[PDB]
Amino acid sequence: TNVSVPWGATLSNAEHQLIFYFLVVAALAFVAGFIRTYITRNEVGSRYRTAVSARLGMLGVALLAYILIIVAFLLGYDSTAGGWVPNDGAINIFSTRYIEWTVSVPLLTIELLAVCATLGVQARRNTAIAVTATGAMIFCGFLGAIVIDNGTNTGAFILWAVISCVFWVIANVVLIRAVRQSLPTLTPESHTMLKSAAIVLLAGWVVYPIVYFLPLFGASGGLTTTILITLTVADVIVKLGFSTQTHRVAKLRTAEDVRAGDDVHPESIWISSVKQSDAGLPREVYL
Amino acid sequence: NVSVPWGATLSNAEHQLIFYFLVVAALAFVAGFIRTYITRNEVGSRYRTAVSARLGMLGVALLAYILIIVAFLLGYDSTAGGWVPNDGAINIFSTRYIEWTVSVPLLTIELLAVCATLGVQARRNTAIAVTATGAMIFCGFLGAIVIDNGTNTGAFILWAVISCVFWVIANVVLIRAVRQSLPTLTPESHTMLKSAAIVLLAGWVVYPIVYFLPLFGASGGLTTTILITLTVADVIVKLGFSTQTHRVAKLRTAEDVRAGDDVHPESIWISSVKQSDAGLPREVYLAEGA
Amino acid sequence: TNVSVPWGATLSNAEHQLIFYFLVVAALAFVAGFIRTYITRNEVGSRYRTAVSARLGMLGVALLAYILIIVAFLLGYDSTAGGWVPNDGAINIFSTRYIEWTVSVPLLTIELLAVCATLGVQARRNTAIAVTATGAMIFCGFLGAIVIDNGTNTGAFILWAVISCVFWVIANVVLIRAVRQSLPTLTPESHTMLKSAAIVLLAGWVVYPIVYFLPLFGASGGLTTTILITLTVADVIVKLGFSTQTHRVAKLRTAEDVRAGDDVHPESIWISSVKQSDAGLPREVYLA
Amino acid sequence: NVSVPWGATLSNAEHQLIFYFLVVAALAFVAGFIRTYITRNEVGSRYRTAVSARLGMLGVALLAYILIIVAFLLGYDSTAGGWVPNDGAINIFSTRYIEWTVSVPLLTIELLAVCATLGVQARRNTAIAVTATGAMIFCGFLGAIVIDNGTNTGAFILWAVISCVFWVIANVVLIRAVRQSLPTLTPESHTMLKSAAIVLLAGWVVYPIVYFLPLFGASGGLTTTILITLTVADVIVKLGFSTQTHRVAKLRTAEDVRAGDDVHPESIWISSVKQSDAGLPREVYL
Amino acid sequence: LTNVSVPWGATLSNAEHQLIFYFLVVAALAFVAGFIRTYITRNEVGSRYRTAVSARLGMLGVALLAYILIIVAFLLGYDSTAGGWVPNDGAINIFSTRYIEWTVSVPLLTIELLAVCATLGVQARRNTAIAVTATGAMIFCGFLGAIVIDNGTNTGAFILWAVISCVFWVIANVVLIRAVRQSLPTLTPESHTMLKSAAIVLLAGWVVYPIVYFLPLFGASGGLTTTILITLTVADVIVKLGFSTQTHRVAKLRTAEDVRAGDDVHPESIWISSVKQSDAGLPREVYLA
Ligand SMILES: *C/C=C(C)/C=C/C=C(C)/C=C/C1=C(C)CCCC1(C)C
Ligand SMILES: *C/C=C(C)/C=C/C=C(C)/C=C/C1=C(C)CCCC1(C)C
Ligand SMILES: *C/C=C(C)/C=C/C=C(C)/C=C/C1=C(C)CCCC1(C)C
Ligand SMILES: *C/C=C(C)/C=C/C=C(C)/C=C/C1=C(C)CCCC1(C)C
Ligand SMILES: *C/C=C(C)/C=C/C=C(C)/C=C/C1=C(C)CCCC1(C)C
Ligand SMILES: CCCCCCCC/C=C/CCCCCCCC(=O)O
Repeated sequence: TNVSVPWGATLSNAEHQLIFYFLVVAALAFVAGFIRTYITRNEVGSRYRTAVSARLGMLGVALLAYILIIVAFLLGYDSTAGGWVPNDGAINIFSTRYIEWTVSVPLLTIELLAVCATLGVQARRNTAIAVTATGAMIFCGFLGAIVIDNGTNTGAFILWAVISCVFWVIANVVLIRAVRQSLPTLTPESHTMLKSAAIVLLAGWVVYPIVYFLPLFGASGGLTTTILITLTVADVIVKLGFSTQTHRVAKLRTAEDVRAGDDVHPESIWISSVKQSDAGLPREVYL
Repeated sequence: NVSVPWGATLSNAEHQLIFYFLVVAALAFVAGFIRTYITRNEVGSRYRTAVSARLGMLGVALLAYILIIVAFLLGYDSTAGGWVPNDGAINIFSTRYIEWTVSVPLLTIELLAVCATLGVQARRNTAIAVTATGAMIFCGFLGAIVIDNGTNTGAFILWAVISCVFWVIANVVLIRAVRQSLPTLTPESHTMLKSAAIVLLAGWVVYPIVYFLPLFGASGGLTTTILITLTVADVIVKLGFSTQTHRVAKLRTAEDVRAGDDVHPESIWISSVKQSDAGLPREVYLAEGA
Repeated sequence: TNVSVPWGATLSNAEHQLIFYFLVVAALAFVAGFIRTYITRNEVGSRYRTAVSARLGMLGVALLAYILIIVAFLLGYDSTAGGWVPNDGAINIFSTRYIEWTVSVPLLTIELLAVCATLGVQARRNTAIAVTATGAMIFCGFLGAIVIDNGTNTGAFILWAVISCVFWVIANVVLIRAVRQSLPTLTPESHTMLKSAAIVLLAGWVVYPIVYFLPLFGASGGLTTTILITLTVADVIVKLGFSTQTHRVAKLRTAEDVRAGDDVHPESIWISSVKQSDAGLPREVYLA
Repeated sequence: NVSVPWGATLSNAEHQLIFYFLVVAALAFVAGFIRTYITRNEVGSRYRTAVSARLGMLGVALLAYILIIVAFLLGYDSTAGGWVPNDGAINIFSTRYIEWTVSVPLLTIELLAVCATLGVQARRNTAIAVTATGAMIFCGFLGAIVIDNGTNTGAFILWAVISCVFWVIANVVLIRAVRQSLPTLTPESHTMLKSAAIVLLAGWVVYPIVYFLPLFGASGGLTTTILITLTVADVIVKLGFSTQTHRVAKLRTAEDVRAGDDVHPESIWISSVKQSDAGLPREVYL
Repeated sequence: LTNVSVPWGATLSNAEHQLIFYFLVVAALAFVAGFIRTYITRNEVGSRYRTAVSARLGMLGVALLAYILIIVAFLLGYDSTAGGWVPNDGAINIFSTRYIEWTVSVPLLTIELLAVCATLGVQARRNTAIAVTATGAMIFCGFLGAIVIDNGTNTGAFILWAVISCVFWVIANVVLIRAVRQSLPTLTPESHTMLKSAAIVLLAGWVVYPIVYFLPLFGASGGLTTTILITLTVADVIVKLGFSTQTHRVAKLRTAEDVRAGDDVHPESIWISSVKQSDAGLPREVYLA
């Protein structure tokens, strides 16, 4: 064995206060995000609405997931005057985060594929692979770090992390391919944003496998604090960073369709205070 | 005697797996509910019953699963690498029946809504399908839970059979109503409705099979299997089926627009392929007003 | 006889499981109903919107009320070797249901009067009487069965049940009159629906006074279970049954107004997959 | 010297009555909130402040009453002697002040919104009415609750008077603003605004009266009366008044449509009598 | 030395405990009323100035929820005794939770002001990024000083990080003031006035917080602790609701102007204090291939 489970380390008051701070700040950030996303939903044509429903879906999940993580944290440690001593439920703080990823991540794939130019079967096939891939990716990490021998077995810990990375690559490929195919068919302005969005998501993803392995280099209140806070900052930045990008895309693509006279939008579309499309109504129709 | 699944002690691995799938399910339903709500106006007023049913069922499922999760947390007491069932452990199974009682009937309504059945033939079908599926569940509940704390092997098997009676009645009514619609629909609609019907009616089989596993003994592993399988079943069927009936309603809505039977204020898309164009109703005067 | 309070009877596990089942199934049924009602709100012209706001209002109340009933139930009984033994809070299970009716019923009256053709003072007067009548009707039953001598006094129990029935009749009259007056001025199709809706509500109402008196024929876990479950089935059927009807009415009346060119509706109106009206916009207007 | 009402032990009959009215109130507000939300677009953009205020106040009232109910359930312990007050029994009365503090000012705004007040005269009135009613409540809170656990008969009466000062200031500001509007309104609008104003300003009297009952002694019966009366008062005033200001906004909206001052995308009705017809704005080119 | 007297160490009278709760809950309810008003009046503003609305609703939602936590922390923070209300371990959380609130609520306040400002392209996106991270850091610093470091007893860190905080504070004030002073020229007289007003309410009020931060240095007392808690609550409510109402009035004026200038169209008439600003208009109907 080399695995020092992070829910074994006792926390100082400073650490316990910092973790809670970032946890709740995260939850509230997601509430603010969810609200913003909901209110700005009709800034996007019916064609790119899957991007919106996915974004709102994932923010809703993240929000609720983080409430559980917060609850688990509050019931996971006991104050002893010698610090905060982990109880049996301390593992749930890490357990709950996997639950989050299991649902939140697949929605992130769907959101990216939605702003991609994939059509018909090529689109539905990609989604199916990306979803099941990312789903499996998380579920594997869960088996290694949590489920199997209370996450103490160094064999399984490393084994399933690798099995996970297999699925990870499958995902990266499917997404990168689907993006690389779209960029040509898009305008210069759209091209740039989709590339940006794809990077923010696929780039950030790297942080997680790195943090997964830190428990191998030992155990400590400081390490455990780092693991918890990093993943929180990671979750917030990726989810809100990426989401904002795919939105800006959907709007650009919507505005383009309006300008190209492919469709009409009942309100004017703006980006950084620069008008993109004008408000228009459909023709009145006789039966 | 019947080996009740809420008698079996769970390992930490098992307790962790059950919770994982339970909460993942609940959150999947949150995501589904939100998606369904946001995409509600992609469907004509004619097929709105399909939407209200889908949102209704996802809302119920969501809340039901919160109860199941709570029951699970209060159903077992930790014992140094093991979780020992308490008196409330039965409620984990009890609560799932409560879910089905409401969630399933809504699934029937949702399918019949996208079907072409018209007038009283339609309203009669719904009435039978609903009461049938309602009774189907309530029966299984009496057998597995209510009667002699679900230990009586007689009642357990008896009411499971009475249940299966109602089950068939439902399958018939639905299959008939679908087989009648498919002819009068287009090729593209025809395919989807058939698909949706299969996902629902096919998946249904899993449940009676899982109901009887308690007869082949009791074990942490079995109990875990029963709980997880039903969760995966619930999620796949409800979200799998729901997505299908939606794609139908949109196709049927787009068709009505193209056929010039109605108008829709936004363009309708499926897999990024345009189906209908946005149109407004003609501006009209009044024969008499203020 | 003599009054055997139903919150005195000990429940078997089978009974305790059945009550909870129906209670929660009810609550969820109301969630589904509330959602459906909300989504289908704009299927009705501004003229008949009072019908919708009332229906959604009552479903919202019912939903929340039943959450309280469920809470009361969970805190009302303690598990023992002898089954589920009533504690002091067991009375609240019955107490809470009265609270529900007090609000949910008056909304049911308003909902029916909304789809009625009553105009001006005749309309506002009817509502005022029906509401206060049904309100008093419930509050009376509450005094008899719960408030007065912890609902053990057989005198008050029967007395106030009668005072209640007085208000009950006043309501039935006001509603029946208001309906019978509308039916003439309505179309054949509307006429039929309003009659149907009125029956479902006014007919079902009978179940409640009947169940009120069962505590006189003794007390048992079986009886208590019957009282609780019957009232739940009653609540669900009446509220959802009736509600669906008044909706079908409002839509028909809305579609008619559109066809008669009296008003316009921005979407096509359907009933059992049969189109009733077509989508229309108002004429664009130039301002002085 | 003052017989605090949270000192009195309650019978079962009393405890059951209080809870009944408390929850019935909360549910009445749920029904009201829902109605208000659904009927929000029956009013022109001009009188929307009336709607946002009404929905705001119903939302507050609803939540406030949930707290009052919770406080009630945690305020008394069942014994051989009935329901005996614990330390938290005061919170039942405490929580109601919290409600008024927010719910009342919104009631002022709602009335001023359907008034014809324009520019500074409007913004000034609101500012005074809000701070006036806010202070009015906060004063009563100091007297009855905060100062010496509301036992000091001096402060109890003192701050009740300071309160009444603010009370009058409010009545004046509102009455003035209404009396100025009634001339510029139609006969039908004139009547409604007067009605609404009475329901609010009239009902207000009940509260100061109930505030002083604790001086004529303490008793389960009195405490029950105080609690139930305030509940009936809250419900009647809030949704009685609210229904009126709504009927006003619709009339004023319909009038603007008929006068060709504005357009409304749906037909407006009152007691089944059509007021305005549905109309769209003219299409605009650029 | 340890001259910092933690406010969560002071025992509270019944009068004080009652006052704190009163203002806490009144605040929460004020935010509920605000959130509702904001949501209902969302479509009084053109798509161009929607970021102003989403930010305001976002911040009111956060404030609302944050205050629920503060209230819960308060109820679990003190135990009633013969000697009044005695602080327990969790009493610090009452102050801890308020920092959490500010961390999110404040940055949204910056975004809301920048949204009604005329900043365009990168100059706009850059300003927001600085203002957000600046205000974020500003709060997080105060948190380290008053709470995290040596349970907020270390007078060194307390004063040190308060200064580091004030650095970020100024950076924010500058970015916002600059962005406002640049907009005022390109705006009308009526808009100019409102934006200036809104900016004052926010930037002016901000001063109260650093002042209250340092009161723990003058000693400790139930009365002081009560003052700290109540003041911050009144501050939060006034700033958030005061400022928010103003930025709204701006967005509407700017929306109405665009309509009158024939730059855009709005489907309903826009009013301010019962004075019409724009008339309802529809976009031209369009036929497609
Ligand atoms: C918003 C939440 C996000 C983006 C979470 C992402 C998580 C991962 C990309 C996790 C990947 C992992 C591996 C590829 C190996 C080790 C185990 C995981 C699950 C951490
Ligand atoms: C989303 C939830 C669904 C589709 C649940 C379905 C449940 C059934 C089809 C249950 C059927 C049963 C029988 C026919 C026999 C044994 C008892 C039941 C209730 C499991
Ligand atoms: C949805 C809930 C409904 C329709 C409840 C109805 C309740 C009644 C009609 C009750 C009537 C009663 C009497 C006329 C006499 C006995 C006491 C009552 C309250 C049960
Ligand atoms: C919906 C709630 C309402 C209208 C509450 C109104 C409360 C008052 C008008 C209270 C006034 C008081 C005085 C003028 C003197 C005594 C103390 C008060 C606060 C009861
Ligand atoms: C609605 C909430 C608001 C506006 C909160 C504002 C808080 C501040 C401006 C805090 C500033 C501080 C300093 C500049 C120094 C001391 C520490 C702080 C965080 C109180
Ligand atoms: C809208 C804010 C809700 C806050 C969450 C509180 C959850 C439930 C608690 C209710 C409070 C109990 C009754 C009042 C006690 C106040 C004690 C005091 O006087 O300080």
